[PDB]
Amino acid sequence: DPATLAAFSAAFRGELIWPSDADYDEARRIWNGTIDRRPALIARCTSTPDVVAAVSFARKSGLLVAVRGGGHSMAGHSVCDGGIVIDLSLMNSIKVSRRLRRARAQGGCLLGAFDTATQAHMLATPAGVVSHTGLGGLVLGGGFGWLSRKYGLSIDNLTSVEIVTADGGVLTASDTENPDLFWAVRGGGGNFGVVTAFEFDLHRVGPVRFASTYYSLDEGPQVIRAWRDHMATAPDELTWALYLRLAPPLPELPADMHGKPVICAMSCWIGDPHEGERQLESILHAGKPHGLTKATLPYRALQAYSFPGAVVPDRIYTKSGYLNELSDEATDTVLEHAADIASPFTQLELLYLGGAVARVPDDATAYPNRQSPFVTNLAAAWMDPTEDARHTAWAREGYRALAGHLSGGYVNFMNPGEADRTREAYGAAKFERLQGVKAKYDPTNLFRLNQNIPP
Ligand SMILES: Cc1cc2nc3c(=O)[nH]c(=O)nc-3n(C[C@H](O)[C@H](O)[C@H](O)COP(=O)(O)OP(=O)(O)OC[C@H]3O[C@@H](n4cnc5c(N)ncnc54)[C@H](O)[C@@H]3O)c2cc1C
Ligand SMILES: [Xe]
Ligand SMILES: [Xe]
Repeated sequence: DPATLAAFSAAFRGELIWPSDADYDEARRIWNGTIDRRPALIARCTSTPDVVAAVSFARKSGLLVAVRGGGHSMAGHSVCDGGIVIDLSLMNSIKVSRRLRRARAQGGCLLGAFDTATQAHMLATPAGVVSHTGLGGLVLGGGFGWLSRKYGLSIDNLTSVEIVTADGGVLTASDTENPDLFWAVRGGGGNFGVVTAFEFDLHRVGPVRFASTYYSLDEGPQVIRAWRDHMATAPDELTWALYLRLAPPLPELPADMHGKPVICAMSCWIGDPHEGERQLESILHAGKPHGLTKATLPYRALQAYSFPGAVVPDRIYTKSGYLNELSDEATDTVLEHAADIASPFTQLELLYLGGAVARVPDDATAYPNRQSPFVTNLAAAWMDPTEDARHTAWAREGYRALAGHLSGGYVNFMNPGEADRTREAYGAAKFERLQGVKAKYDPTNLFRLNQNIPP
């Protein structure tokens, strides 16, 4: 409708992307290549008022609203067929202060712009481990990475935000301003509106001692048992994750391990590197290590490596849950399952959290499952679309195969088929509180391309 559209055009100064344009096919592609959808309109916003006009417009037109930060939605939420995509990719600007250890990021930041900005002052705050992830979706659902055991979730360092709500108002939210929303936005998702600015606290982070190695799959049981019990008792400073995968063809690996299923191990000591050297060495021989790399890295460097691969995978499928305890039978399963991995980029990942995260009260934020120390992520990944059924199937026979030991799911790991699963991840009780807040700030469920919260 022209009256509605012309008003939008006048107030908006960000590039427009229409269904026809030469850049349409690229603008609508997201990282998750299995989602192939065609929106009515793509708005690459370049400022806060840009976003406001776009929020109202979609509402007055009855356009379904998709919000996209870095496009990594494993569930494919940041693109739609037949509606509007609010792309904040252009809002990528960042303010720092050495003298205030504070940063202000627009809602479309990629991690690597952010980490770059803070490490300019030898500063950092926890975020994910792969740098081109969008800051937006990551934080909205919670957000962890290397510093999380020491310093908590990204949301655990979040102070204020600027957010555009469905009714087109602009609000600041913090612990003292609309704390109901600030509570809800720390973990609920984009259900409540579009974050245009984020406020954090910053910590000083110098060179960190880091190690990755490749243990033979024969030694899988003892390493994980060692891994799980030791991490039960590991310093907050120690972070140690496991990636089970086909062995990369690296010259550091013996040819007889190339292309064979191995266990990788990535670890680091957030702290003095001298203490680190001692501590990592003590756990590196949980089994016989191969393709051993040790370095002292600026934290920026810790984020960049994730992850070495010569091909970027087009098609992905993920299945994730939490565990309170990993039994021996659980250990045998995953180990049992691994041998079946048949594509070079799919990983069954095993992360151990707790630390600063578990010392935070379960109801203190919208992030549920703090008390669950374990995360497992079954990440099918491949290229050839026709092969979809073979890999896609594997991860389920896995969550499904391993689906008891589990209690929940991380919202930022839901795949495109898990929209109904929104209730077990958050748990019941929390969700009732969330629905009250959504009903106050988004009574109409305008924002439904997320792990959706009905009003
Ligand atoms: C390869 C990979 C690695 C990852 N590693 C980690 C990790 O180490 N730690 C971790 O915690 N998570 C991790 N994640 C999860 C990550 O949070 C999700 O991929 C998430 O979808 C990425 O956010 P995004 O804004 O880039 O994606 P989007 O799809 O654009 O965002 C996902 C959801 O958030 C909404 N949203 C996004 N930005 C905004 C905004 N500014 N305002 C309002 N709503 C918004 C979207 O509409 C959608 O509802 C990883 C994901 C991938 C794919
Ligand atoms: Xe700031
Ligand atoms: Xe992944």
